[PDB]
Amino acid sequence: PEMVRGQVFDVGPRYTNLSYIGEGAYGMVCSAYDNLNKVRVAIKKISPFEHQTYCQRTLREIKILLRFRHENIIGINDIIRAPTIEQMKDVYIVQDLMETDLYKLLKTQHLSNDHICYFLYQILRGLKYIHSANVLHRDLKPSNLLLNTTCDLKICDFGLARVADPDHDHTGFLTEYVATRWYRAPEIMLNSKGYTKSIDIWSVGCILAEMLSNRPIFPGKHYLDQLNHILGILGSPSQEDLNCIINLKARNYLLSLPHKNKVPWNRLFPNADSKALDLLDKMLTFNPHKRIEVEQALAHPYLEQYYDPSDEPIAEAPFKFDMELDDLPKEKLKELIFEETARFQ
Ligand SMILES: COCCN1C(=O)c2cc(-c3nc(Nc4ccnn4C)ncc3C)[nH]c2C[C@H]1C
Repeated sequence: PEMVRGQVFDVGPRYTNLSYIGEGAYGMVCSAYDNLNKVRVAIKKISPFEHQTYCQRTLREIKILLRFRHENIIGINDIIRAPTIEQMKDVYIVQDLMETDLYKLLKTQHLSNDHICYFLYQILRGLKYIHSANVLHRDLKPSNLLLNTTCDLKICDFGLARVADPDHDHTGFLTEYVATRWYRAPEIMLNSKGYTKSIDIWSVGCILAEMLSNRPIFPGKHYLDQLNHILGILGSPSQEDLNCIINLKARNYLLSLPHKNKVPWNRLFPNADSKALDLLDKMLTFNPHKRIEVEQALAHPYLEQYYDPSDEPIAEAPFKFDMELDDLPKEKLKELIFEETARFQ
């Protein structure tokens, strides 16, 4: 029963020589050797059974990754668990090991324009597939963009992923959110639950900007501070953009603010490619309806080098409706997780 950093991993014997990777609220990631395929891999221990929300996240994640099959998206090789619902205390996801993530990379390395262009392509390529399955990742960030030595990119961490529900997007002003702050679309703060594809595009824009200068573009310190950062660069939203925000609290807040001028991208990123900045402008659009879509982003002159519609696959079977796990209790969600994982026993 090998243990890592005070956490015990019941994964043997197939997996040996464990090494720590990352720690999550209700999970932990480590590396290990797989004696049945003769290479080291990534193993994620998930202990979501004490909380209901975690059980929900876990079920959605497993279900999505199981269906998904794409070069730029992390898959599941195996799942380790107790043979009975009773003895199941943890769930272990086995996945391909990647050398590093973009977050770790941006901390220490300057990226060449060639690297930025290629990374962005693979992110959009993966995202095209995700969105084609009517799925929103909802938490894209450098830390869940994994890379290897040959600069291949894989998307991971589908904990907050959900089936898109555009019709049920509307919400009040300042409604709480779970996704990482720095990468939250401005609409989250004003009128959106983040149930539309456009929010993933905002995140990719923030990542592109971060790739450009190695610093987050909108590092807010709290819910509202995030909005101010965005507005401090994007400038005051126009009359047309305000007309799409009908809830009064949000609109009256924006109208209460002093006029702020747009900060020109070329001023923020003086070394950047001008086509890259043109695309960055389209991804980072205040109005979600005017925001560039993933397939449009791929066809952008900045990515002309890798653009190929034929080699940008889409999902064979899209997800129909979001699972009704909101009302489900821990115990029953323990049962569905058990069943979804039966195939690997
Ligand atoms: C605890 O759950 C929280 C969510 N979460 C994961 O799901 C997850 C999966 C990996 C992973 N990481 C590597 N490699 C990697 C990255 C950095 N360093 N090295 C070695 N390879 C393969 C995988 C699948 N990393 C994480 C950390 C966070 C984002």
